[PDB]
Amino acid sequence: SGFRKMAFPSGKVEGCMVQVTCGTTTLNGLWLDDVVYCPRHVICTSMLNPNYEDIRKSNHNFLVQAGNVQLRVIGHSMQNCVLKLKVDANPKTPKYKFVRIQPGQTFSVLACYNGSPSGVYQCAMRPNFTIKGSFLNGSCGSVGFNIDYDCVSFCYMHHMELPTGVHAGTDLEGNFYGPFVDRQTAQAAGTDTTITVNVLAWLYAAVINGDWFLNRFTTTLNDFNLVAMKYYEPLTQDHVDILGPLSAQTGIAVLDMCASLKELLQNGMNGTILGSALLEDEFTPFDVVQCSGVTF
Amino acid sequence: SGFRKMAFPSGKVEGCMVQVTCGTTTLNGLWLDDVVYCPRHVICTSMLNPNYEDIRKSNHNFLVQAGNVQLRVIGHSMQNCVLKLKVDANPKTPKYKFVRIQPGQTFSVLACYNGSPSGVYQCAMRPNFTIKGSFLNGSCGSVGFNIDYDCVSFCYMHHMELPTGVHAGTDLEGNFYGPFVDRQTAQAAGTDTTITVNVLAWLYAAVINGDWFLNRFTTTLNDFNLVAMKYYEPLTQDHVDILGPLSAQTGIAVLDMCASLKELLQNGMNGTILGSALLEDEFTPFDVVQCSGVTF
Ligand SMILES: O=C1CN(CCOc2cc(Cl)cc(-c3cc(-c4c[nH]c(=O)[nH]c4=O)cn(-c4cccnc4)c3=O)c2)CCN1
Ligand SMILES: O=C1CN(CCOc2cc(Cl)cc(-c3cc(-c4c[nH]c(=O)[nH]c4=O)cn(-c4cccnc4)c3=O)c2)CCN1
Repeated sequence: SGFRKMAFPSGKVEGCMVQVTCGTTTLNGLWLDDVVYCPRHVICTSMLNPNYEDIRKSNHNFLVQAGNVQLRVIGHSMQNCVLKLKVDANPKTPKYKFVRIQPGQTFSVLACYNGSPSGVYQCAMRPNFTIKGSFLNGSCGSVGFNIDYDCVSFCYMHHMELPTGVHAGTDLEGNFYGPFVDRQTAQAAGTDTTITVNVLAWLYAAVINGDWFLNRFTTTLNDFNLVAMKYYEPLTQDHVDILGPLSAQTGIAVLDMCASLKELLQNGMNGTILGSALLEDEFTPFDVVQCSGVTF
Repeated sequence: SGFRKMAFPSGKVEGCMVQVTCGTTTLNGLWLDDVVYCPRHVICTSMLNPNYEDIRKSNHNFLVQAGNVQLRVIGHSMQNCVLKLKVDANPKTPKYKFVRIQPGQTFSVLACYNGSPSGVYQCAMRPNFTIKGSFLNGSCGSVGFNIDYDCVSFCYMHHMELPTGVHAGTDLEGNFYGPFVDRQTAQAAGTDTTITVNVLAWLYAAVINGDWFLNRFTTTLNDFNLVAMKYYEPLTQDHVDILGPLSAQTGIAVLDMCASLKELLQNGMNGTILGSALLEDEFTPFDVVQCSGVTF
């Protein structure tokens, strides 16, 4: 019983975190096999308008740090906005792949400073391709991940905080989420929306755990999106399908839960669900399927 | 920027989790040096009223499981409600101690099934000595911990879920938090209260991160506890003292923040703080001092 914002165990990722120094700038890097991944803005100084291709550095200009042992850069390259440092092969490398996630998907974040992990928490790729993270200076290079069976699927590396306090970064192959670029120019987070399918999944979690917000109506998929728009991401057929298992375990049809969400949006909560006074949207259907016990 | 429910990295604890089987019952155990700690109710069958001292088992009756390698019990004893299994010495043992925490203190929980970690989350020892955890069957033996410098301070082992859905367990030396006992008899969680000093710490976090709820009044410590009682744990001088650093970093005196909390309790929120629509009370002052960057 209960329901918590739950991160994957961070152990297989702690063994990969390292320090990357270049000049005066130090940030975090990720050590997988003999390659070290980190944000390319680690070669930067001033930054107002860097031409990153601008070839002026040597291998021996990058100091890598794996605890106390110092690593030796033997080759370097740049892939998109990520720097890849070949070094003379981490024994603690797990099974891992790099994946680029869709907005609305969740992951765990291992926040790190000077290559030393500090904490772990959950968050979602918002529909506007920012993440509401928790990051201070020197956190760049912290990564976000999911763990499936025994495989670490890396999906985020932190690069940047925006003026509204949310965060932007890239997949592990260096492609930013959103329209953001790694330079010190004005860039704002776009208008955000609420992740409907995830709110719905969370209502099913509330039901699985034994809880008032239900009602007797239904709605059409179209009529539901009409109301949602007024407050929320349109809900697709594929969303309905994805909510399938949760609907069968609970015997509440997807479109009945939508009618419930409709009412909750129209009348407010009048006073909490799973310990929350607002509609949470950072649990996926997969995340909810914690109520069942999946380990790794 | 940002503020999240943040767990310690769970890596130093994942290396300690094992399986403990006795008869038909399997649960989780903790492997430190050559000793394996687990809930003593693992020797039980029926349970309506066990006399645990009742000596009838052999060493070879306990099957320990460290991944795939099977461990051999060479000695056993019982300390309070925890069983200690001597086995033929975990290479992955960290620096660790056992501490028994005061109510209102927070810790991370590594939820585990069949000795395999499943997830990590934060929670607090409630004033009624329960924890609002997230636990399914087979979670018994999962532990809760804090990490200071490089030392894992274990403070909780899970034993039991109560009918209201909250959870009860022991320190790692087997002493239950609260008046609970490990047998299948009627036992209810007592009336709970809100952890005032932690609400206050969270308001300071809101201020550190740049946020409306402040006002110009003050209050006496006595006058504050008067109002709190009507809604909250009395706030002591020692609490005020503990809030010292946060008050100096922000330039808002403790008793000014209390006046703010007074107003917030009297008038509600009128519509969120740090992404929450209710007054959060599972961050300590220490936890808030994430806004500063402490790693381990
Ligand atoms: O309008 C706007 C205005 N912004 C201007 C600021 O531009 C950038 C661009 C880029 Cl590529 C990176 C950063 C950035 C660098 C560093 C950093 C620098 N040096 C070190 O040695 N260690 C470090 O960690 C840290 N953090 C940061 C701070 C707090 C939380 N999380 C990330 C950055 O955000 C900042 C752009 C967005 N849109
Ligand atoms: O009024 C009341 C009524 N209660 C009656 C129930 O009593 C107990 C007593 C004791 Cl000592 C332990 C449990 C208990 C055992 C097991 C368990 C059993 N066998 C296995 O093989 N694996 C397992 O995990 C699991 N969980 C449990 C379930 C869900 C979440 N987290 C913990 C228990 O809670 C239950 C007492 C409280 N107050």
